[PDB]
Amino acid sequence: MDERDALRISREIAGEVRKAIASMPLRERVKDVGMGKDGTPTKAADRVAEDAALEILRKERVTVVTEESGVLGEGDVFVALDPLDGTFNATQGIPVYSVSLCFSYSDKLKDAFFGYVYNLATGDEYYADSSGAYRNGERIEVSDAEELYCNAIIYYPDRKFPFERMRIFGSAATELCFFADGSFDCFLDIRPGKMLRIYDAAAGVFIAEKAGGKVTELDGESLGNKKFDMQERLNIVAANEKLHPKLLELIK
Amino acid sequence: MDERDALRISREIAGEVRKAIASMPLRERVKDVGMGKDGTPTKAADRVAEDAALEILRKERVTVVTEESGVLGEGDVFVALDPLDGTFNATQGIPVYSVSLCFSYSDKLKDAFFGYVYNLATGDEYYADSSGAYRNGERIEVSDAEELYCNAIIYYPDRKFPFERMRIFGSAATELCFFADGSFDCFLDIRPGKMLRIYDAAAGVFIAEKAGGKVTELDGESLGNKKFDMQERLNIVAANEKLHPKLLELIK
Ligand SMILES: N[C@@H](CCC(=O)O)C(=O)O
Ligand SMILES: N[C@@H](CCC(=O)O)C(=O)O
Ligand SMILES: N[C@@H](CCC(=O)O)C(=O)O
Ligand SMILES: N[C@@H](CCC(=O)O)C(=O)O
Ligand SMILES: [Mg+2]
Ligand SMILES: [Mg+2]
Ligand SMILES: [Mg+2]
Ligand SMILES: [Mg+2]
Repeated sequence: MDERDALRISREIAGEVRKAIASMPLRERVKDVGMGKDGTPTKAADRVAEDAALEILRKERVTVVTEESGVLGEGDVFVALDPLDGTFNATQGIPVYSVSLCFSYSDKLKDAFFGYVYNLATGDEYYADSSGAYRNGERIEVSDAEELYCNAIIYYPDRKFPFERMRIFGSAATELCFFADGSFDCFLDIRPGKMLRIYDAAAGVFIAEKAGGKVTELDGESLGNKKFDMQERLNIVAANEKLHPKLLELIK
Repeated sequence: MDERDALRISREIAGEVRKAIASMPLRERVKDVGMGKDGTPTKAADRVAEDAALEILRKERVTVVTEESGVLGEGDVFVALDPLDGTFNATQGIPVYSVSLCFSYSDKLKDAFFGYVYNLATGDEYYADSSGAYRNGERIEVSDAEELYCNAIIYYPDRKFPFERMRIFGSAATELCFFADGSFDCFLDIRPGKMLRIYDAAAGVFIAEKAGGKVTELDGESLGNKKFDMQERLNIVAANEKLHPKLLELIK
């Protein structure tokens, strides 16, 4: 498989998932229909998303690692799938929720060759391949903010901070893209519990780096060795090269 | 003027403001074109919104209190107008920004008879009148959550909190409506600076109360005497009547 296949596949998936969710009323979306392999409830909105995405992905030779159904398939190409990221928003009809896909040539993030995040409520399309990073067909890049007085997405603020704005939109995959396109100056998930799973962050990290951002773990460590498995967990500190080390200091 | 006139007027305004913003590219939206009477800069997105709104409102016998141009007109009916609430989101193409209108028979919020918040990115319509509170024509009401382990919109978290979720979307008028329709269990603006202006909150507070929520200042004082002027500022604690006192305690 190559980055063209992955774009094609991701778009087909985006199409079907969007259709499926859009036809499900909010009262159905919000129903708890099962337990996911990740250890959190699967809502009806999650199940329909994942079913639609897997219908397409299983026709391919990949190992899929996805939130509700866990690990599936046997291909040498690994795909990290969040069939619905921002499920709470989707259940409330709040326009920030996405399907997220990251394709890698091994079970480690350093081998990612394609990343794709699609806002299911608005139609906004983010992806990145070897040619750069895109939002709705147009090249994007991270902001050049250097001061701590910047616009931050942060999970979660638990002390006074120097930021100009703090926002928390409820979909990490999309919010990483809000960072990737310059909307926000940084994305921080510093929750001590280390809550992000590989399928939450992977596409967002790949897109953000291709947009020029520096994206690391809590302590500046590379994310390259994060595994595409259900056990993997992440903290993220992401910002342009100038701002990144300042934030690392700040959150010490 | 009555509540039906206000619905009509608000819808006409929503239509034109939506048109005006939609046709304006993000690179133009974000331009700083002037200073607002509020004391914050006026973005070109703000200006085109306010102009479209005032074109319609001036044709009415009202006193308008609006962010960019301040206090206008002479009528006995006061209208608090945020022509564009969530301007930052609108400049980045993040789908949470709104026009907000609150109509009152005096210059105090206790005399409000109509409130209206319209998401310019999605077309979502919130309003409340004597018949109740609505979202896209459907009656809404606040959530029945009783525990501090709830879903919270809070500006800004600065300590450890017991919430299940914390979100900050960047449009106070809309976020009060997220509270009003039950999507979130509470809305909290407890920023010590007391930042919210009357046009940010008025419509949201009226809609939230009509939806059954309890909405007060920091200390539980009624918001009834808040003035429709440029000097007015607000903190807000809003939740159902069961949860509300617990939150008052939590931040005490
Ligand atoms: N909304 C599109 C997503 C991909 C695209 O065509 O840009 C679809 O129907 O698949
Ligand atoms: N129309 C978009 C999403 C829905 C919308 O337009 O709001 C799409 O085809 O994906
Ligand atoms: N007020 C909405 C339309 C609602 C309606 O008239 O049914 C708009 O013009 O943006
Ligand atoms: N502002 C457009 C958004 C388009 C859409 O989300 O369908 C509306 O009237 O709804
Ligand atoms: Mg789950
Ligand atoms: Mg999910
Ligand atoms: Mg201003
Ligand atoms: Mg404004």
